[PDB]
Amino acid sequence: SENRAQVAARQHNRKIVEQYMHTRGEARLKRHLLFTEDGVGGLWTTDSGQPIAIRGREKLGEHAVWSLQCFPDWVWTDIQIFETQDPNWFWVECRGEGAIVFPGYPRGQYRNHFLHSFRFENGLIKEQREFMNPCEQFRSLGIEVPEVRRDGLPS
Amino acid sequence: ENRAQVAARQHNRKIVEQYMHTRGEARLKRHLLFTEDGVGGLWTTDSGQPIAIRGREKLGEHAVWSLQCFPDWVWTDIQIFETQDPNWFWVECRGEGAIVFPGYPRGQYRNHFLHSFRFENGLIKEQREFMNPCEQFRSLGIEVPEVRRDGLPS
Ligand SMILES: O=C(c1ccccc1O)c1c(-c2ccc(O)cc2)sc2cc(O)ccc12
Ligand SMILES: O=C(c1ccccc1O)c1c(-c2ccc(O)cc2)sc2cc(O)ccc12
Repeated sequence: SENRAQVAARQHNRKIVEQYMHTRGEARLKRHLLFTEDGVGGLWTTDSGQPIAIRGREKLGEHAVWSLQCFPDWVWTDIQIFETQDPNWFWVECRGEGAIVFPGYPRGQYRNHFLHSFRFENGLIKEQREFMNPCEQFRSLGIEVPEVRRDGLPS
Repeated sequence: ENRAQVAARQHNRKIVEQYMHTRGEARLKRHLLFTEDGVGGLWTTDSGQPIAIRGREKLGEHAVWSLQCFPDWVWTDIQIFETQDPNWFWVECRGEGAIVFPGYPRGQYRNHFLHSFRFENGLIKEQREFMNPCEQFRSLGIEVPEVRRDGLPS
């Protein structure tokens, strides 16, 4: 029963995506338990143009400790979960917001729009990726954002 | 209800595929894939606000500009995602081409993109594209700031 197996996987995986997106506060310290042992998470949109990937359930648990310090009240909001034709692949559109307490920068407030990709293997997350506009993180840190000159562009 | 949803999803998928494969002079007619009041544009920009192109007529005018400033643009590595909403699709892809912006040196622009497509009565009501603007800055020779990482776990 291929269809029955796919339906069951999609239903379970959706529950894991929901749980991930609703994980807040001290529960963030256990969010890595939603991943496979070799699971990868992280931020795919950065100033360098390369992802910052956090590799392995153990490193993901270590990152959570840092995350609670530097984003102490972070929440995802406006959460819209998208199932796909692949029962093991979901997308989420949402916003996120919270204080940002990055080392060596003034404390700030960070808001952004996010897309998340979740790929599953055997009931847990194998790959999580988040995509945002880094310009908004720059603004939250007081970093000057470059501006494309629009004089010559239609408007 | 289910027959209607299946029919919508199958037709809408063909439109997404056509959009993503549209290149060259055919870009001048891509706006015909939209409703009269359809919206398209770039949701990730330096200002933090979208640059939305409102209405099928304005979309057709934007295509003319697009063919001048992105004269050979191609979408590659296209992955189309249907969803539980037969009228909502997402696409993960890359894009590449020359960038010829007014008052900047000619460059080569490459980026990773996500696209959202929402449909109404067989045509695109809302198209949005999401990318990392730092790569467009680099293509234009604009300096990209660097978040200092010394204090961050490595
Ligand atoms: O915000 C993050 C981040 C990274 C990965 C996962 C979640 C995040 O929020 C970040 C960096 C970072 C690197 C190492 C580390 O241990 C903690 C954070 S560097 C950097 C540069 C940018 O332009 C924009 C964001 C960032
Ligand atoms: O590239 C675009 C663009 C905008 C909308 C749809 C497709 C696009 O590719 C663009 C701008 C633009 C504005 C008016 C116009 O008529 C033509 C282009 S300004 C700007 C500033 C940024 O930081 C990054 C990108 C851009």
